[PDB]
Amino acid sequence: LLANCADEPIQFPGAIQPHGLLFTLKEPELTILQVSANVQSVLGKVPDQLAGQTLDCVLGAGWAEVIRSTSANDSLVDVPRLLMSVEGVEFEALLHRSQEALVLELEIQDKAAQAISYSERTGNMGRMLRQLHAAADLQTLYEVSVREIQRMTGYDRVLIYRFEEEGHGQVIAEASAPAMELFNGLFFPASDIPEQARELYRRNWLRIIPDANYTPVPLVPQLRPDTQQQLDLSFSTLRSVSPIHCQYMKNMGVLSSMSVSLIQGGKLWGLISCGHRTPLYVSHELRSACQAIGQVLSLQISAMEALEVSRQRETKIQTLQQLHQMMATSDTDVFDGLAQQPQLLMDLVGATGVAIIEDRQTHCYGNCPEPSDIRALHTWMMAGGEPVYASHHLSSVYPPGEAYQTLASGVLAMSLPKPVDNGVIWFRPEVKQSVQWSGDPNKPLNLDRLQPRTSFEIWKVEMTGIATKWSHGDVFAANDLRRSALENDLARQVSKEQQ
Amino acid sequence: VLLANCADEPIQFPGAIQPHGLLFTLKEPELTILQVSANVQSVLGKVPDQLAGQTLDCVLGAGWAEVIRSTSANDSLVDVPRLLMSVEGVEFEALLHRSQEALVLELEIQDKAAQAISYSERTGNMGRMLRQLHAAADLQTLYEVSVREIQRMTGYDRVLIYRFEEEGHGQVIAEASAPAMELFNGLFFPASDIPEQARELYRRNWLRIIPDANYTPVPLVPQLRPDTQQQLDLSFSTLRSVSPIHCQYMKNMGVLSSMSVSLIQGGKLWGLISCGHRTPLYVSHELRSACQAIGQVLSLQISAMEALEVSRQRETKIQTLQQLHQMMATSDTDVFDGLAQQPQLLMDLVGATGVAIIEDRQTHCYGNCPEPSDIRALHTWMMAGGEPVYASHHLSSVYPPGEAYQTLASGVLAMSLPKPVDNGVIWFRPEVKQSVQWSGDPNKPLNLDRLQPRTSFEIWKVEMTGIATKWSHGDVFAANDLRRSALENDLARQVSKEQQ
Ligand SMILES: *C/C=C1/C(=C/c2[nH]c(/C=C3[NH+]=C(/C=C4\NC(=O)C(C=C)=C4C)C(C)=C\3CCC(=O)O)c(CCC(=O)O)c2C)NC(=O)[C@H]1C
Ligand SMILES: *C/C=C1/C(=C/c2[nH]c(/C=C3[NH+]=C(/C=C4\NC(=O)C(C=C)=C4C)C(C)=C\3CCC(=O)O)c(CCC(=O)O)c2C)NC(=O)[C@H]1C
Repeated sequence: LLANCADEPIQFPGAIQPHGLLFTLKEPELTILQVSANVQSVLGKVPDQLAGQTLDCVLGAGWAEVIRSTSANDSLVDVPRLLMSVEGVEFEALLHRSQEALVLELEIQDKAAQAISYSERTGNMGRMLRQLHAAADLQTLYEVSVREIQRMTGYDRVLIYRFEEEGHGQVIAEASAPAMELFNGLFFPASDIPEQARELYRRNWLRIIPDANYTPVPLVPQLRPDTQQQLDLSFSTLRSVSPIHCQYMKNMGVLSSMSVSLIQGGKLWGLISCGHRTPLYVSHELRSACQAIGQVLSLQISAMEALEVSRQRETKIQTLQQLHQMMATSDTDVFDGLAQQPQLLMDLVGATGVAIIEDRQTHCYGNCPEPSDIRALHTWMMAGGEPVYASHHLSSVYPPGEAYQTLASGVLAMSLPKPVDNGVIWFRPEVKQSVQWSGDPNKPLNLDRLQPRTSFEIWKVEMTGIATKWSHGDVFAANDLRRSALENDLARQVSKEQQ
Repeated sequence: VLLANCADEPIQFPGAIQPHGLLFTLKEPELTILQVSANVQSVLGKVPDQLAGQTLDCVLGAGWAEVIRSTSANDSLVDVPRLLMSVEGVEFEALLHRSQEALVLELEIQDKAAQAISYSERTGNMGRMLRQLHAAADLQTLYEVSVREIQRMTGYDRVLIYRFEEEGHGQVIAEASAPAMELFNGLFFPASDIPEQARELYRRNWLRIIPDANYTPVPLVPQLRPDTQQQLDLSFSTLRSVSPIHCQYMKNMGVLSSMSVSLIQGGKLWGLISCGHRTPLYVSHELRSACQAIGQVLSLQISAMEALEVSRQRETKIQTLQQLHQMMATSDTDVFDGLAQQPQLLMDLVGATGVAIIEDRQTHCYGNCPEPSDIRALHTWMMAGGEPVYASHHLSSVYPPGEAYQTLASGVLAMSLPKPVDNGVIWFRPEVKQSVQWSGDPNKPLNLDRLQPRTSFEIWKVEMTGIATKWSHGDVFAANDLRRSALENDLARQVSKEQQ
């Protein structure tokens, strides 16, 4: 029943939001296949008679000719601005193709939207990129990015919601209006954004919901007279959203949303979420500018993540070189010579326990668990086959790890690729962390049709059995130590065979 | 030595500024004038000699001096907004920085043509430009759209993407030229065009503009600051006189205006977005900053797609690497012998036409292989460096005895296991005859007379021999992965042999 949250066909809602008009048409002659029901009020045209008719009937001859010229022999990926005044109401036109048919969306521009101009709100664009490149911290990047986005959009709340591996996400940047609830640092259940929503947003990197009280406007005819199926509004900005999400936004107290998908290597790294207490529409030009800001944000995040990884590598290079020098001139087994100086090995990874296993002898330094427990863990670790392994919560993946979770809640293990059972394990003790959640972690939904949770208060969750995160430099140091041990061990076996 | 004189001039201390602006180096607290450019005798009509030890209120007015004082007070001078002033009826754009405990303020003179140009329309397609940059799937597309946008905003006839090489010389990879204008696409340029001093300066200052090449430098009076009795360091000053040799070089090219943005990748001068105009024309500082931001985005996207290409090569070589690893694991012989069991797969792993496998006084050659003695001499030379892997596209350049077999093996990709036993795998690529294009005389960078830039700018063919096809990033990745697999398998075999 929880999994029902990821079963709705969001790609085929059969309706569009009332803030615009939709026209799915045949490509060559621009004959109308289906039209949204909103044309009974806007432009005053009956949607039933608008079947198998050219765009000239409703949109006028000149605008239809312009659309025909634009869509002819074009990939529809570099279409310029298209603003039309159709019976005195202004529309911004976007073109794409769903299934061998031309889908055209007319976003209705109100007087407030017309007053807003793309020049002044994007005048500080170059200064914003200069600040982005000049920022030396990720927090500075987030702060200036959400500040600029709030400046152009004008929304009360702007969030940077980064997703985790399991699905749930965390807010890391917050820019809120006065007397407005703060979600900085709060974790949210994965049910807020289902797998279907994430999959859709991996392709469409821009979504806007001006109002949460809107009544969806159905598409007539519902079935296309081409394949007798439902129109795929996957890349359509004029797509009705699930009513559960509207109720969720109402429960949060916001009535307008605007999200830009952040993509890093084809994965939904995070979302630039936005929130307004009152309905308000954002022009498509500003939305595209925010999308470009999001792509630049992802690029700079990747750049500084690589910078941090290289900084950790540089600060661990000296320790790695010292350990390599000790290993090369020990004349004993590689891990024995490594264990000759235990404190240096400890500070190489910053762990409080060292366990070195070499063919039925295990040596423990510092805060070390029971040797039998470490042996059982080690024989479990070789089953995966990975040369190195890092785990910040051993009890989560290793059920018998709860007994010694107070002593060893973080395990960083690395072993040489030889039949002899050998390896090096670093243990980090548990740190008691009160993770902050927005609402009930154990009650994501008010089971009644699914209903979003009404309560949005901060809950403390004392998450036990989790140690300090292993940094990228930590696993880099483990891998470099493994490589040095490989080289030195090969040298020793070759020399021993020679002599 | 005399050629090295190209990298000895003190460009950071020219002692003069270009006439298209005004310079004011001042004391920080009271904004008292330390030195002022000599151009104030014509602009604003002030004697530069009497303007010593005087506040900015004397020349710049009370309100503008107060604004500058407020801006420079308790500020890092890295986020200063626009500063436009109308000083005795002529407009200036003000830039602030600090050289040595003193406030350096540059007033770029904005002409009527510059005033007519607005930052809105020329940057209206900014978001579309970034969308095109991110949507481009090829480096050539990136270069094309980048130079197209930069030419659109700047209006210059020629725009070049000049990427530097390791040795200093660079190559143009993007070209956007006006009709009836000479093309430099694909041409190589000698390293003497941009000396080491210029590269070092541009590594810090990522924006340079020279509106005119016939300008007479305007000296700074007093020449020596009455603080340390030294010369003012105009390293980060846009109003800095350039070397006359560079002006003569630009005149020889036929251009009278230049505009370059430094491209930085990991703290290194990857390349320059060079520009060229046949007539003098000034570009406002706002458009120059926008072009600088475009250059930084260009570098970021270049790095992104370079990583993408490296990962694509890794992916397309993963299957071959896995097959070779499977063959290595179940051979029961020596690692390189089992590797040599299938020579064609090893060849197509790196796309080389010669394979040489060395294992303890036996060398096995497959395909186009040199003389075994030559390969042995090369191999004993290779272990001297100590690098686990080595890639060379021109062996004769670094290995003098490699000219004998340059027709057969001009590219060497070698990888060896870290053991006392002399073992290794070498891949040989044959020489490909390439006619490198140079702009002018490669053997005569300068017309030795003071150094004089070369007058001739015609295309010269240079048949560069002894150079094989470049080893790709995927090539060295495959070599390193093969080395790692050989390391793991060899350790397993020695451990098993010791056990039994
Ligand atoms: C089990 C079903 C539920 C549900 C489904 C659902 N939700 C969306 C859309 C979104 N939900 C979002 C979540 C947040 N908005 C915020 O402001 C914050 C944090 C402060 C969170 C975690 C977001 C960002 C979206 C995207 C839309 C937007 O607001 O821009 C969908 C997708 C609907 C569609 O695209 O048509 C679905 C199916 N959400 C729940 O919470 C439960 C009740
Ligand atoms: C041995 C001395 C010489 C000399 C010195 C020199 N040159 C510069 C400045 C530049 N030279 C550049 C070269 C090019 N411009 C182009 O258009 C092309 C290709 C089509 C090339 C290779 C460039 C780009 C610069 C930077 C300035 C600019 O044009 O934007 C300096 C630096 C002077 C200063 O910064 O004050 C110096 C010392 N150049 C020679 O060719 C010889 C004669």
